[PDB]
Amino acid sequence: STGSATTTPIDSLDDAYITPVQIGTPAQTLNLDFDTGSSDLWVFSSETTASEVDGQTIYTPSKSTTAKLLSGATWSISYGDGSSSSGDVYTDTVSVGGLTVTGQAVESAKKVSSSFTEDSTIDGLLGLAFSTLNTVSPTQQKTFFDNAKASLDSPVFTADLGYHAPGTYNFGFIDTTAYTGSITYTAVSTKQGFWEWTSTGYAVGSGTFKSTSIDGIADTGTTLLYLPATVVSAYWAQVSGAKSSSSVGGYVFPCSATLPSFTFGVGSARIVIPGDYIDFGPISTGSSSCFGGIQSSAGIGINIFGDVALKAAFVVFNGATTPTLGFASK
Ligand code: NA
Repeated sequence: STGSATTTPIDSLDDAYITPVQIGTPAQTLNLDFDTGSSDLWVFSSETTASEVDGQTIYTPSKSTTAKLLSGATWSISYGDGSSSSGDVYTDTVSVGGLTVTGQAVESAKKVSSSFTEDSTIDGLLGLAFSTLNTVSPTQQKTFFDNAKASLDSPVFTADLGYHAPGTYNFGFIDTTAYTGSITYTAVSTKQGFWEWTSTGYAVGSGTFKSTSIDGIADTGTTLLYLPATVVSAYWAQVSGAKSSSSVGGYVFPCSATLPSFTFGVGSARIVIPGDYIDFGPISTGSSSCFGGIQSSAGIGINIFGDVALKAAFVVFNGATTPTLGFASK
């Protein structure tokens, strides 16, 4: 089997991407944030505290003929941005892009933090990191990918995120029309439960490439590119008037600037992030200070290749017995 679903930016900045997911019988379609940095599929639901729901579409298990309470199971998760959610668990039928899993754990939120309530466009998350990170207790649950894997034509999924445009998540196949050149594969460590890999270095604009190992994770659920402070300083030093602002919470730059590209290494291959991708616009409405898309990972404890980096590439998440990541230009 295969599946193929379009993923759409939630706003004009590509802050996140939503993908429609069918849950239950008859189908209830919810728009989920597919997150390669976490391992829970959780949804706004009929159980979510009413004051914490503001425009989201909810899953109502009582209206699904295939829903069953997973008795005694609970979940609770905290993300890198300080947001959180928790609740109880149902099993149900879940389909993505025509690929169906029966018996998927659907984590029903009883509580969500303010950042979720305030984002009316995201109805929940679909985690695509390794199932070792799943938070369901006392019986840990599998991701949608892990449950689909054995049925797929190839044990893979691909992320093809758009810049200010829709893109695609495919399950079970490589679309050889979706990228240019060849795919460069690189080793993955699953020790922390992430799609963790080592970049071979970077370049700023037309500058020389610096060969240096950068360990980090491929995380579709993180907006920005978080890299070591040395690398980030070297980037922003090429933008007149850029500075790190403790008041704003990272590097800002004059909205009048033209940003340089940023290149990262994948083995001997190179992925180029155009400068435009690194512009996250005014820090507050009407400001002439703009927020940068490359930020320091210092204090986060891991480097994160978030959407800014991933949307410059066609990315293969190879879930074979020895997992690997692939990157191609597009
Ligand atoms: Na922000």
